[PDB]
Amino acid sequence: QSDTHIFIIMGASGDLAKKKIYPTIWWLFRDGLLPENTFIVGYARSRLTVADIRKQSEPFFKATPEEKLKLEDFFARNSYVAGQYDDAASYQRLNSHMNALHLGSQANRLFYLALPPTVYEAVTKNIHESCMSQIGWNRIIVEKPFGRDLQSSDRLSNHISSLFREDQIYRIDHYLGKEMVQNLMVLRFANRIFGPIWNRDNIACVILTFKEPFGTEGRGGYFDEFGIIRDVMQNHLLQMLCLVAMEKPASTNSDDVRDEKVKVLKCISEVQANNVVLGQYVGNPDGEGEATKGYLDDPTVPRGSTTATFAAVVLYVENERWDGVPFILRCGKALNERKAEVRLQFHDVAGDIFHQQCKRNELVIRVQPNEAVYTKMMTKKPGMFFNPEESELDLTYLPDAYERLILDVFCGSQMHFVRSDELREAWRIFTPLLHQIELEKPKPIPYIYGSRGPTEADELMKRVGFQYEGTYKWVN
Amino acid sequence: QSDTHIFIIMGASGDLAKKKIYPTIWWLFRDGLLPENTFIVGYARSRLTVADIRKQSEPFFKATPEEKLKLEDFFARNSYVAGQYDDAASYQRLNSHMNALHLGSQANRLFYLALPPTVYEAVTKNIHESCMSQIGWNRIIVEKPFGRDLQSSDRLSNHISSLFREDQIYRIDHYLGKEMVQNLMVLRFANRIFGPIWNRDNIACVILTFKEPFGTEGRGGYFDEFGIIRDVMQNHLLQMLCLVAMEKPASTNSDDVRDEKVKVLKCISEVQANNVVLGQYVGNPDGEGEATKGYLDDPTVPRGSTTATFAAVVLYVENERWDGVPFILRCGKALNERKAEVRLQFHDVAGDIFHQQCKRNELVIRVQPNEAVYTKMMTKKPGMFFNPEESELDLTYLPDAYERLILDVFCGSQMHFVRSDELREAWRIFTPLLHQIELEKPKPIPYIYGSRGPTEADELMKRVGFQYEGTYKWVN
Amino acid sequence: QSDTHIFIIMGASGDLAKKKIYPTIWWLFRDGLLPENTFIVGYARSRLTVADIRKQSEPFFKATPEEKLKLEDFFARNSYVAGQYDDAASYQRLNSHMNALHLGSQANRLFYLALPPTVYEAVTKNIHESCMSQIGWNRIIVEKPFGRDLQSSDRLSNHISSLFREDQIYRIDHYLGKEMVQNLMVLRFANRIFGPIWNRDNIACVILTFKEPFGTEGRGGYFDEFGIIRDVMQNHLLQMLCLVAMEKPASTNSDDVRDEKVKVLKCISEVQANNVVLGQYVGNPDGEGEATKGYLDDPTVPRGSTTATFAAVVLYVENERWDGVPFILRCGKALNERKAEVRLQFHDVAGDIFHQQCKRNELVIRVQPNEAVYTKMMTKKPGMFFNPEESELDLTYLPDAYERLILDVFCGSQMHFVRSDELREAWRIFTPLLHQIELEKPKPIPYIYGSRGPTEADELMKRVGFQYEGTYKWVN
Amino acid sequence: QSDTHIFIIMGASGDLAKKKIYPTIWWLFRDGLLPENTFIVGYARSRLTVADIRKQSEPFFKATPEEKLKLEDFFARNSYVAGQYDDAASYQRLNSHMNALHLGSQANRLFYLALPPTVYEAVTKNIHESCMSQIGWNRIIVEKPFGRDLQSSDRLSNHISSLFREDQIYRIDHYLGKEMVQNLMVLRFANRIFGPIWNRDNIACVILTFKEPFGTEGRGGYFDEFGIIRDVMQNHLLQMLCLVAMEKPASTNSDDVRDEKVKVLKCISEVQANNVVLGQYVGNPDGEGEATKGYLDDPTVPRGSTTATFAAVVLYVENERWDGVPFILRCGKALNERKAEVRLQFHDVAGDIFHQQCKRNELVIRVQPNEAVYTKMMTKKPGMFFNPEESELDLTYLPDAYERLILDVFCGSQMHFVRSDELREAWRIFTPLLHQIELEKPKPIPYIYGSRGPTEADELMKRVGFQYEGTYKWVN
Ligand SMILES: NC(=O)c1ccc[n+]([C@@H]2O[C@H](COP(=O)([O-])OP(=O)(O)OC[C@H]3O[C@@H](n4cnc5c(N)ncnc54)[C@H](OP(=O)(O)O)[C@@H]3O)[C@@H](O)[C@H]2O)c1
Ligand SMILES: NC(=O)c1ccc[n+]([C@@H]2O[C@H](COP(=O)([O-])OP(=O)(O)OC[C@H]3O[C@@H](n4cnc5c(N)ncnc54)[C@H](OP(=O)(O)O)[C@@H]3O)[C@@H](O)[C@H]2O)c1
Ligand SMILES: NC(=O)c1ccc[n+]([C@@H]2O[C@H](COP(=O)([O-])OP(=O)(O)OC[C@H]3O[C@@H](n4cnc5c(N)ncnc54)[C@H](OP(=O)(O)O)[C@@H]3O)[C@@H](O)[C@H]2O)c1
Repeated sequence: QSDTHIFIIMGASGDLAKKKIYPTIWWLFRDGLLPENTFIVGYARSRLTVADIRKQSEPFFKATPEEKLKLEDFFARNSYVAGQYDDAASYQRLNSHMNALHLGSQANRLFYLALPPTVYEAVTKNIHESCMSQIGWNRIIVEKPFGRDLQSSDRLSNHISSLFREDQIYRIDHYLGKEMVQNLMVLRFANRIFGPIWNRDNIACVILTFKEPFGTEGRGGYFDEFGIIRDVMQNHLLQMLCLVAMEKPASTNSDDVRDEKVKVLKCISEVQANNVVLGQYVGNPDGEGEATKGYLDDPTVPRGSTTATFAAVVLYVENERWDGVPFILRCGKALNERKAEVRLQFHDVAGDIFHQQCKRNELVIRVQPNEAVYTKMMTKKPGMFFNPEESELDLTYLPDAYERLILDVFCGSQMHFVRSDELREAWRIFTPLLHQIELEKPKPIPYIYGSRGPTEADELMKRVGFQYEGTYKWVN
Repeated sequence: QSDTHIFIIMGASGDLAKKKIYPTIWWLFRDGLLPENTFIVGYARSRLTVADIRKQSEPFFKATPEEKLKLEDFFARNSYVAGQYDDAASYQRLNSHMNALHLGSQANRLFYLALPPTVYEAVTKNIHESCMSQIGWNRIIVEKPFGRDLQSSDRLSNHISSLFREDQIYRIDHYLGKEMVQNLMVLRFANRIFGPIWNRDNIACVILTFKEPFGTEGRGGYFDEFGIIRDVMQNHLLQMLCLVAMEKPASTNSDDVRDEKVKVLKCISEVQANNVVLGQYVGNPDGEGEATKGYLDDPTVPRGSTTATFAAVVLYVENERWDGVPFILRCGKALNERKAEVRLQFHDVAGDIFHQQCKRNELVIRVQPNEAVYTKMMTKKPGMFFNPEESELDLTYLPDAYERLILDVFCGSQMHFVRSDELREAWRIFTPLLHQIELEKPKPIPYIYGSRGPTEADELMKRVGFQYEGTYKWVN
Repeated sequence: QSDTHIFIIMGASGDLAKKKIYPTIWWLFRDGLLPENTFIVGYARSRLTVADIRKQSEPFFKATPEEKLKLEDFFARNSYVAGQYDDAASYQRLNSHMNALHLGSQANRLFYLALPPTVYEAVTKNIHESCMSQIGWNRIIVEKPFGRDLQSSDRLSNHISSLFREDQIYRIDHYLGKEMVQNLMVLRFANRIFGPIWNRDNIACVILTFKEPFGTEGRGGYFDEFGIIRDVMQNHLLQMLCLVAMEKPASTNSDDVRDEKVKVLKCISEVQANNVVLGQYVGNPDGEGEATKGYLDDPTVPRGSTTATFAAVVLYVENERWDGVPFILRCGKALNERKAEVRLQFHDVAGDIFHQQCKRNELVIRVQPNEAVYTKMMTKKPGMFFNPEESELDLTYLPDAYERLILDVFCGSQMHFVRSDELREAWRIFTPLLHQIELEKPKPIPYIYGSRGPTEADELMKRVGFQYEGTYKWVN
Repeated sequence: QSDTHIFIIMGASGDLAKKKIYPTIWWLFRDGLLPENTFIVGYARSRLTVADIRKQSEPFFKATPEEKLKLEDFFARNSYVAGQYDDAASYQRLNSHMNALHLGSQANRLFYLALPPTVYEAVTKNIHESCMSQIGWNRIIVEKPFGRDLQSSDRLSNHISSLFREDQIYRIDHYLGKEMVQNLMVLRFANRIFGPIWNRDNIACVILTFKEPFGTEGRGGYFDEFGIIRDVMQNHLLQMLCLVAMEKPASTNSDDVRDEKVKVLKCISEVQANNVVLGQYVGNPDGEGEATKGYLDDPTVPRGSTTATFAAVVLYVENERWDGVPFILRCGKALNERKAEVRLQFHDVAGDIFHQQCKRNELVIRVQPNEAVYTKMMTKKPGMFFNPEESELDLTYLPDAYERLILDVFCGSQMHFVRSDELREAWRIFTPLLHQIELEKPKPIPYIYGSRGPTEADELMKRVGFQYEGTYKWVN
């Protein structure tokens, strides 16, 4: 026997709904991954119909002629309820319509909050007042931003926690669903070869990279209020750091894994400005098309903006495993490439017998693009003398990340979602730096659209212990 | 200023000379790797000329039309001296002819002894008596067999050492010149990633393999007096064990490396018969051609022979690094493939959190064929659940071994040559077992030409701690 | 400015109150360790006065003539309220009397529950209804037993947690306040010398001992319903195991330490009967006085009792640090001595060069009696030959445990108190074994009053890997 | 059956003979430690008799009335032969007298060379010409100095090795016979607790100390030609370093142990002057008696002498175990105390949770005086808060060193004697510094008789990584 589920999309008229949520639920229904009795209920202020949602989402549905019957079966279970986000009568009508569905009283209710955070308090409070199922479970999906600093995020989290349990709150982060990011735990904890070296005695530095080759591309005003740190560092690179640095969990249960992640975060001190390099991209006169416009060339960006589109920060995990190992978090927009990557550079071999010709070993876990795991190491040069040369061992070798995250919410797996204590630790790490940046308005270092970013970032990486050589040559 | 060298080939009328030594010296001269003033002097009882040696060796010379001028310049420096191996007048004529060469008194003398060991004592004694240079160095190349047990090898080694210093004796082993075998030291000692796990705390077992797909192929009588242990185990697999197990040398000087090798050998106890599996191949009735003949089907093999063409022995290195780790030496003829390989199987990960789905990590160093280094490890299965699957990191990417060994003798590098103490340790490890085999004449386990050998070998490997799974699937 | 405190002793007419709680609070007041404004309020059904409590407790007060003025100042702040444990009017009178005290509305209320657990639900529920301070904090001290199995303890813990937060509940364990037990964390985590060896690669087995030289001594009927496992193993030895085995906490905050303890407990599987040895002491005919009576010789013990007065169980911590290391928990009554002790026996040295003369190293942390830390190790025998002999490095060198525990409740430090999740993990480890014991009624192995207990316990320790030698000689 | 032995003392008229060698052989004969058939033969230019040797040595014999019969039995086996050290007739008479003894042709001959090194070449050459036994073994005991630099020591060693095998040469060092020095190997290699931490990952620095509280005390002229480095550092502290730093030998055979020692020495680079602090003691005006005279106050010391009576040098063992760990060698005369000591200071604990209150662990092996092994570590302060305090684990608990060294020469054990390669490595480490000192004549830093020496030595120790605290309080 299988229970019925109601997927309540609140804010279904928004861009996020039609472009990502409705197509994702459609793909999950197409492959039979959803529970059989799944009803999708929209909820927004705009007066639309299921026909309107179909019309605005089918270009993103990737709907091919073959499964048109399944398409019209999908919107058969779809429905819409118009109402306001702070009007109790609208929530009463929403609850009645959910109860008007087949087996709507014992159904599991999954609320996806595709709304700006400005209405999150009211939406969550009203959902807890009137739209909570008395038999099935009730889980809410919350989207970023989760506040802008420690205080505002703490306010929002305390409000949501005052109504919902931690097992009901799913703060969705699309990177925690990516294949390499989830493979990190198997790589670290299923293998003997990576166990004894994964510590400060063998690792010189850890580099976590998130590069984008495109700038703000028109919507620079929305980016201006947050900046690169809040946008990327505070969530993506910090989750990456937690996965890289965490102790082995007692089990693969979500609670144990998130316990280990928050335990790592609690061992990190607040970031100091001397360990931070900020940059803001400028236009490329030799660039072609969109690369010629700088961050300030966007009309929506306020004039004189000091918002950083690039950041390189050094964190330290002050515990037994990691003491003294710099964790370099590097992210930026309008850079030379797209790349999300974990790099461990190992210490020199103690007692070198090859006359300083050896290079530091490196383990690279490239999350994207073209997922790869390779370790740069030394091998004998084919020849006559005893000279090592750099080589590498390369790892050789379905629903996407968002689909699997939604499936996880369906199955109640919370390992790939940000816990409240994890969020608060993340905000406390970066809040003094964010306040200093907002207060002093330091001028970011300009860098040209399509470059690697400020050179001061490379200087900072070199200063904290990373050594780039440039002698490693690789051919596919 | 460069010194002149005399390459004295004694036994130049033999098969080894014409088929390997003369072509190798030819190839070294062709590429200008030899010293400019190098004279090759043959010496044997048969009355031949340089024309005869050219005629019998040119099919093996791989002489192409282009370098015929260099060919005739090569035999210009060639010469021959007929004489007996125990006649002092013949050695006087050899010395006079060497002195009759240009700068023949201050030349470096390199004596390759391409003779059966039965005359080694007389040849070395006479060389030391009359043909030793008073200005340049004198180095002798000695070929296997180096005795048949501890006592005979000790006799021969004591006689040679009574006349020559260790820096003058080059016991040539063609496997110590192979690329992967020499890459073992760089792989172990130039890389941080292989350092902390290369010990008993992480390695469950070490497997050293030497397989040949062909049998004795006609000359079974010569093999009958030695057997597979003396043929392969006592030198090839034992050198492989020394390279795998040795501590890091103080430097890359030959003396330090061979010191580490003999230090490893001294920590090995004598082999017991319960850790030995012996086999002798039989014919394959479904085989095609030469595979249908068994070891005893060779007319040159004495009837009722119990000579083993296969052996699997377990050794233990009783020291701090390796205590309790079984070293499985596996070699055999007429097997299913050609392969020389080093396999390290690592222990299970302690505190498994993946519900016993993990497989033991393995590091494989395949010396031949198709040199490869790969490590079998666990990675997340592309899917939805948290299941690891077996994968592997693969290493991705000139004069041959004999040429480089001869070049090493020219440059005086002795690290790829068996030292006397190393030879004596090797013989003391295996001599009780060899005496037991010769005394009791145990019947070897038959196995069909072209198979993997006796099943008792797999039982022994499983008993000492190796676990084969068969679930690892690999595709190129 | 310092807040006022009310120490509410409920069940003040009981033996525990007059013999331990009132004297402990008296000694804390004598040395000025309590807050200056501290009022002690008794509460029980028996109609007594402060004079009666003084009369029944002064023999235990250790009151010397010098501080009689402080004695009569102490009972000046003392008061008593008679009432029933489930009568709301009595709790109203208690609350009014607390409010009738000076600054009784903003005072911090500390409820020591010196009552049998049968009334704990009613007492806690009524305290939460009516006697909870609205300004100061409210903390309750709960005494053992904390249930009798997983189910009943879970019932009681869920009821208490339904009214009080974890930061308000103090489950008091007098052993967590002992000096060596608290020194375990400093010894493990403040010292480099004990860090790298505190793992499965170096430790062969861990022995946790709790021996008493006296039997049930008259009150055998009370012991009969619980047994040695519930009495000692489930709390004392398990807390000792958690301290020995835990990972390093993120900090010395109580929450981090108890998180590490519960993380250790979660990695322990349920005990199997084959890893359990049970004993029940019999009388000693050669004993003198009380040693001649067996466990069943007590008239209060039901006839045919199979209650175990001795237990030796082996636990395993299935995690990365401890996998395969047996944890031997050994406790018993009427044994040959009093002793609480932690013993780590280390593995043999790998690659022994002293011809098997070496003994396993041992680290001993004796909690009581005569607190000591010593490590048994090998030293050269004073003589001529190269023979090691066993020696040892000995560690060389205030309010008692209950006083410091009560002070901890005053300061709000919860590190030495059992958390709810820790309690439920402890109960789930032992509950199947306890149910099997109460169901099958296995006959315990008799052992004579004053001996070391059953020999089967020594057999079990030897079987799981501990090796006793008896060659270690020590003189003071 | 036991062989006869001849103890030939050459230079028997010297102070060393009568004061140390004759009494030591007397004590060995008194306790029956020598072989039963042992004959002591003196040899010197001065014309003395056995009565004269008895008269000049009995005050040092410690001869008590009880064993006067054994005394006169001892000189019954004593004899003397007068002769010159370069006259062949004298050695012929010595050989004839040895043959004139009972079983003097098959006796084992033990030559103690109690002569200044100026005659060593002649004495050894003549002994090898005429006084070598043809049946028994022949071993020579050689005393320091073993040259003054690399070249002179190499000359002397090449001369002695040209006549004697390494198994015949016993370069006696009285410190290698001391109890703690020999206990170093058992402490390091018989114990698990000292194994995994004995490396660069755990040890911050190694301090080797040799302090004397007395100056040159009259014979300053003899000290002037050598200095403190040659006197103490080049042998005592370097042997101590080898024992501390060496890898585990394959066995306790002398050859394996000395192989490990020379392997350590080969990994040490030549000392640089910036890692050297030199001092020369001056008189103490507040001193009493001999402490008031400085090094230059000795009339036998040449005026303007720059000879160092104190030295503190830092060495580095560039290998896998020790890379980057400073080895501080500290020795000096006229200091505040007598002390020979090995101190290992360990690194800070990684991830400190005790708010920087922890001190570095230390392992101290005091060779003399009052042999002790103790480890300074952190323990909980008896009190209320979580503060560690420094404490220590103390180790708690026959022929002397020279007697056991002579016995070792009798039994042929060479582990406590300097091998030739070890001597040459020791000289090559210090020779550039010694030549620089002799060439530039740097002025040593004055320090007062009875102090700890120059403060620059403490500055150097602090600079290379040792941290002295002064907060460690110890009471017996
Ligand atoms: N390619 C190979 O066959 C090969 C491979 C690996 C190792 N080896 C080793 O290298 C050595 C060279 O042997 P080989 O292959 O050259 O065999 P071989 O051809 O029989 O010996 C070479 C020459 O030695 C002389 N000779 C043969 N038997 C003799 C005897 N009883 N007394 C004195 N002289 C004798 C002969 O020259 P004269 O008649 O002119 O005197 C013969 O031409 C062997 O010990 C073998 O174990 C050989
Ligand atoms: N020293 C110790 O004995 C000791 C040691 C360790 C742990 N503990 C634990 O601490 C708790 C305190 O027990 P205790 O030693 O004080 O025993 P107790 O003296 O029998 O109990 C204390 C008081 O509780 C009241 N009481 C007793 N039985 C009751 C019942 N059935 N219903 C309601 N009230 C009852 C009585 O006061 P009124 O008659 O005035 O109501 C009695 O004076 C126990 O649960 C025990 O397990 C005690
Ligand atoms: N106790 C110590 O003094 C002591 C301590 C440690 C090491 N050592 C070392 O042990 C060796 C023994 O020296 P020692 O203390 O015995 O000094 P020593 O008494 O001067 O020398 C011993 C004997 O050697 C002979 N001799 C002295 N100078 C000579 C010369 N220039 N040429 C030939 N023969 C000479 C003398 O005997 P004849 O006059 O009869 O020939 C003298 O009695 C020394 O090299 C010293 O470095 C000595």
